Amino acid sequence: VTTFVALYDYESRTETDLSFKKGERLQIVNNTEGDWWLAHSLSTGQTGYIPSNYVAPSDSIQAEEWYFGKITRRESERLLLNAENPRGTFLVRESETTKGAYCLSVSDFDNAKGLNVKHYKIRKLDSGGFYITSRTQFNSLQQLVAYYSKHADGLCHRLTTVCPTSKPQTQGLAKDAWEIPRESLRLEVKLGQGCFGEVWMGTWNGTTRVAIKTLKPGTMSPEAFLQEAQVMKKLRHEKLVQLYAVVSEEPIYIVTEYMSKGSLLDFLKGETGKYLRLPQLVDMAAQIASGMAYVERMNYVHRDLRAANILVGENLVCKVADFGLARLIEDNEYTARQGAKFPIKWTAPEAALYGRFTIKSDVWSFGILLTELTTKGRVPYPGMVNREVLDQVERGYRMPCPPECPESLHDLMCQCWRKEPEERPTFEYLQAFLEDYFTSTEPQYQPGENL
Ligand SMILES: C=CC(=O)N(C1CC1)[C@@H](C(=O)NC1CCCC1)c1cc(F)cc(F)c1
Repeated sequence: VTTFVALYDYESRTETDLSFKKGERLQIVNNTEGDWWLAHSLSTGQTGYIPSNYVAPSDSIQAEEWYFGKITRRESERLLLNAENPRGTFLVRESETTKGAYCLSVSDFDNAKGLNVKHYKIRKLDSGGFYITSRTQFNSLQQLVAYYSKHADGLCHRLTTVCPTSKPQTQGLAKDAWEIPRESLRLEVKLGQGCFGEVWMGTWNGTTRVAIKTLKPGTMSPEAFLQEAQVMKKLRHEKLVQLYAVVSEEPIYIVTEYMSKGSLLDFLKGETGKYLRLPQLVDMAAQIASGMAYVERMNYVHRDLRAANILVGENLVCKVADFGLARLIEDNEYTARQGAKFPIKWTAPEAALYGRFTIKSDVWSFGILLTELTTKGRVPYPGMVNREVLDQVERGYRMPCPPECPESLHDLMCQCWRKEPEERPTFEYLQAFLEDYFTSTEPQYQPGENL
């Protein structure tokens, strides 16, 4: 057995789990898998279950504050470019492209490019040591990071601030927490009204901040929902709002990861919103596409993808919410894809006409969402009304490229609107197309040739 070190405070919720503060020494049995592990605190003496993502071995590279694991290139830039981060804010991560190399990412400022991240490959020596340039080597990553925190010696900037992060969200409210009773949940601020319920900020067991969706009675069966949520429960992805739990007594409450800065449509309208440029819009659309790509890999269907059901967080993280919920609603109008409650303008016509909701109808929607993203939230088909959008779409019509949308993107929307589902692109493609939309020249990594 290995002592692990805590990387974040975790305020004990239930009986059976453990409170600990960042730094505590915890004892666990090596070969454990799963999301919740059994720990004995050699610090506190207390014992319980802990979320496995909140610890790392003692004295291993992972243990360090600045070590961000196998986070992605595109997402490290998200965290580093936070505008409160001084120059020299850094992190260390695993390289996505060179088998076992690590990579040091560092914020800098440049007259041409503004504030930008510079990525340095760190290769491991025959000695187990580490080097950014052959000229300057160490026996460990920690020595390396120490040294460049004192002089840039080649680096764009001396390392100053460990990259600031947030506590990850655990995977579940605690071990064995799926269905919970109303009284564990406290509704504090109500956040908005839907067509079939409300959305709330709240707290579970007086500790964890949660979102709480409350369903209007008669909307779905609590039976149908629960059997559905055995599926949703399994969809874990960093761009899907995580489904924590549920109260299966009418009225259904659905407990979800709190998203701090609200719906995407809201956020696009209104300030912090009126001034985003395309490369951040396109980075948002790529985040949604990575969420939907996982949905795609899991043979699932969202059924109401659009900006109103994307939530936004810190640093413009975007996440897909309320997936596969819309199927279970019983409102004989809505289910007919009729009425004031049905997003006809985002609905692929085969869904509108034949209930044929599939991952490809979700690709249609995604194309509409791209117009929402390039208009800062303007309604789609602006001159039309809903009652008329079906005929017009079945008769061949499509949206002209919004003013101020690069035609390369608009032609992507047009693949999303191709008449025959099976010739619309996949989400894998939509994801790769957008994480690579802007092509610079060679400086992928800084050449450590000699610095
Ligand atoms: C009528 C417009 C609307 O807001 N919808 C309707 C589907 C269009 C909301 C909705 O009512 N949400 C309420 C239930 C819990 C919180 C508030 C909705 C969005 C989805 F992504 C999936 C759903 F199943 C439902």
